[PDB]
Amino acid sequence: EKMTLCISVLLALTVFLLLISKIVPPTS
Repeated sequence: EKMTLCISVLLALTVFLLLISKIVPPTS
């Protein structure tokens, strides 16, 4: 992909946000 690295980064950012979010409330 011409932007495979970037999307992987926009998601690395979003996923990182998901986890930093999930950190407090896991089972929810």
